[PDB]
Amino acid sequence: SGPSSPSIDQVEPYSSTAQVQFDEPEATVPILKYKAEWRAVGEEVWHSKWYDAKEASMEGIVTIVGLKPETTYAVRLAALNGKGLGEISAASEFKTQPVREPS
Repeated sequence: SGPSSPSIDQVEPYSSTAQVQFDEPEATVPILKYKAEWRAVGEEVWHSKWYDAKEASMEGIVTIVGLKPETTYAVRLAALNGKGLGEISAASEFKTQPVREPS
């Protein structure tokens, strides 16, 4: 039905973006895409975005954009292969930074 769920291992949050690093088992039927979902504290609906697997594979990374500064988000990830979208990962969380002081 799909590949195993990624494991989120490190999130580097900025003010309106977050870099989400994960691990996923090596293809043995390659992973085609990843789908990230995130949701702010106080929200019910998850936002989502798709990411090409080849591009994400160099650093096992997806970048979430359009976030609010000083805001806590839950984030989770799923992988898609030829068989379909796999199980969503356990949620991780991060808090975006305030807008940085101009240099």
